[PDB]
Amino acid sequence: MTRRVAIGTDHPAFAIHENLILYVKEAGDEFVPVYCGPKTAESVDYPDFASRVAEMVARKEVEFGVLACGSGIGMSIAANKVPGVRAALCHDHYTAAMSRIHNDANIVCVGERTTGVEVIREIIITFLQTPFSGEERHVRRIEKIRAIEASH
Amino acid sequence: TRRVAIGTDHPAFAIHENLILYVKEAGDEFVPVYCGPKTAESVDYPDFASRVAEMVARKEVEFGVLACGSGIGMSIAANKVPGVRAALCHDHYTAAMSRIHNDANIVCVGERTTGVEVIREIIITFLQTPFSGEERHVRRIEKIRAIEASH
Amino acid sequence: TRRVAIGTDHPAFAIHENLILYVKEAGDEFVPVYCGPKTAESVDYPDFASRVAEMVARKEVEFGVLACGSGIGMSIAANKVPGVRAALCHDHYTAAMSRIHNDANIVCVGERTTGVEVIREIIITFLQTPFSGEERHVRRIEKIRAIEASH
Amino acid sequence: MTRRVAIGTDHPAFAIHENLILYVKEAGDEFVPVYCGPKTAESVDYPDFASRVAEMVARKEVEFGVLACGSGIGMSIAANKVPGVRAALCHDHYTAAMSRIHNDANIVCVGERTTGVEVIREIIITFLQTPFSGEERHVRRIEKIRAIEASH
Ligand SMILES: O=C[C@H](O)[C@H](O)[C@H](O)COP(=O)(O)O
Ligand SMILES: O=C[C@H](O)[C@H](O)[C@H](O)COP(=O)(O)O
Ligand SMILES: O=C[C@H](O)[C@H](O)[C@H](O)COP(=O)(O)O
Ligand SMILES: O=C[C@H](O)[C@H](O)[C@H](O)COP(=O)(O)O
Repeated sequence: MTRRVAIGTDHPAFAIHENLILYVKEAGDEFVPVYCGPKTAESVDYPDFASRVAEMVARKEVEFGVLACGSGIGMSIAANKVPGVRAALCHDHYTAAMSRIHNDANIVCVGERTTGVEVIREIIITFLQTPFSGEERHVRRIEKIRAIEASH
Repeated sequence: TRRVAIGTDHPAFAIHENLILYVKEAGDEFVPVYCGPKTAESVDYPDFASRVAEMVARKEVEFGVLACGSGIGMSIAANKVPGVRAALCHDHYTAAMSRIHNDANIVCVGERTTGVEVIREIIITFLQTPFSGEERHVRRIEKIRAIEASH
Repeated sequence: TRRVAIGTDHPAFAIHENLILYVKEAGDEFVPVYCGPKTAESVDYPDFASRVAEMVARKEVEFGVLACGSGIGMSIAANKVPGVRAALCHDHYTAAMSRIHNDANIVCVGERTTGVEVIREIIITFLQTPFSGEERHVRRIEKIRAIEASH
Repeated sequence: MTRRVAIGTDHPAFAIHENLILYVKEAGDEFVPVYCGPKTAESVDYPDFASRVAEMVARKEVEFGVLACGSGIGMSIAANKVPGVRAALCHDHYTAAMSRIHNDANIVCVGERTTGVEVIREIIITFLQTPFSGEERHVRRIEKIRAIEASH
């Protein structure tokens, strides 16, 4: 009954990949990091790593994903291209919490060049720990997102 | 003419006139097309994200501006439309880089999270900042297209 | 009873009732003491920073909340009062750390920069989060006091 | 006719002290970084380094100061304790620009643990490049801060 969390980065965020692994563990003993990012700081293409994590989330191999690039923007765009994925670019505690409470987000995206590591830590912990509210209006809106996916 | 479709849900309705103004402030060539709600009544963000995103995807407008409480819902829903690159921005840097690196065509903002003067800065910066056209960025954007195609 | 003096200038007057509410939301023991403008007309932030800062310095209230356009003016002016440790916060993390590390007694926020729900989070976090009391932080806080004394 | 910019940090921000020096230079050839922070990653007390930079600014030895700690908060508080200093904790381009335009700030404070380095870069460049507006209401308000100092 533990919860798997796939982690991916591109090259700038490779610098903090050990941080990301640690922060997932810090969210609780029930969270198991699955690192899927690169092994060097050599230039790579973020969509490749977004895709790897997003597909795992979509196939339900893991419950959550954590993605980091320079700004988080690339990861959030690429990951959301996978049906079943709800990837939330978060920059603080509030966005991290609300992404779960309102959007039942399954992937958190952060920017290594934009957000300091202790805020990234807080984002990851908050994202993982905060439950989805389950409230009627949110469920309806999430279903509407799914409908958009279905239509394409 | 560079058309900019604008969508909100209910919390961001109170600033929909702001959004129209900020788009215009980016330059005379930027033409706001308001596609959001007509009243303050509660609505569902994906409906308005979808409207704007489809317009961008269809090439009916060049850009979209989406606002909800946090910006998160707008960014998720809009990105579900093939051809859309929706960037949730919270400052000048993210606004600029979404264009320079990601060639983003939709900017998403949170009315409950980001103060209006920063939202103003975000919108203006997003609209005014060109895509770099750099080899690596073009390659990565095409990879995003490939993800869409694979699904 | 833990009293919290509140001050704003004109851009933040629009949310002064929010600020009062957010203080109360932190807990029944938190009592807001509104010391800001009674109207929306232009005022000078240092006048209201001074009023609240002096109350904190005097030990008349435990805490202060100051809001201006960016929070910057409030943070500069309030810190000019000996005994005041005014922290410009823009998120939950800065709100918490201002208390844990700096034992801050005034929180400053920007109405034009930070969305109201984040301002809410900042105020609640600031008031609820205790000072760590750690040796190194105490020492550093004392060095701030010494800077005041040397002037 | 060049413009001297004193730079101080405590220990968490020492890792980016070379960054800070570079970012000041990037603001323009007219800006001269004057590094005054620690020489090592050894734990230090931020008020000591805030004071050194703030005193340089107050005595007019330099025009501007750049201060970095974990959150920027400690630097902001300590530097503002020196009369003649207007130290602005900035977290983005907007606060960086407005601290100059409105507050004629002479010290910019940033958090190494909160703000990513490319945003710190933008903050420093924006802070240094953006002039004070000189507008009547701002001058009056700045004078009122000076009055507060004088009264103590
Ligand atoms: O959104 C994309 C992310 O920010 C990437 O990390 C960034 O574009 C890479 O930039 P560069 O290192 O290739 O210049
Ligand atoms: O991402 C979604 C955006 O934050 C919505 O505006 C929010 O969920 C609306 O919340 P509520 O007004 O229905 O509570
Ligand atoms: O730091 C000062 C705060 O941001 C003030 O609210 C701001 O300067 C007021 O600007 P204006 O309304 O007088 O233009
Ligand atoms: O405001 C003060 C700044 O955030 C300091 O860098 C921080 O308190 C240092 O904390 P520690 O490394 O001593 O735990």
